[PDB]
Amino acid sequence: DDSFPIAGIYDTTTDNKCSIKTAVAKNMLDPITGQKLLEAQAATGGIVDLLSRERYSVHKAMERGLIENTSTQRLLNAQKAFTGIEDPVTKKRLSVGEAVQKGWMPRESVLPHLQVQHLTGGLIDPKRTGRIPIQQALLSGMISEELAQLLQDESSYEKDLTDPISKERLSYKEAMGRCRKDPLSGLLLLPAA
Repeated sequence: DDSFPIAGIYDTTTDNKCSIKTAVAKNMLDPITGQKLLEAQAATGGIVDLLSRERYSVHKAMERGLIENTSTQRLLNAQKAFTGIEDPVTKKRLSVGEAVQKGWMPRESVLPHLQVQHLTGGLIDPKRTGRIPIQQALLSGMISEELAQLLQDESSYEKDLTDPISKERLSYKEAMGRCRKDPLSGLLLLPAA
């Protein structure tokens, strides 16, 4: 819905929603999984505020207490997948898929973010609404053949998240599947105790 990422956590013990930040702090969600969920938010348009559905840049999120100080640095990297970057030579704005091809960023750093973009409707073209399908991205040279193939093969995505309920290792796609929608906000919440 609305091409949003996983937004927050569903506290199964109290039947209440809570933020990723609160869940990590209360030991309801493992810290690494929490950080990756926040990266996915940065990479798709901003950190989600559960109370309003608004989304915020990393800096604005920290100032509003939506994230911890210790997350800010790594979240800025993920945020580039949304904003794109400026080419140091040509000064043009590049998507991160183009940055990889131009040698400015390593493929390994960028793939997870393109994966989350794909799973929420398609690749992001910086400064534009409307997601780009993988095949269109490939034909335009926005991504390489290898990145396209990796993005297409959803069943093979890395299982680097831990389901707080089952303790199973899940991919981002599987994690999305475990989510409920919040009755108030409509946003995706991952259950945790």
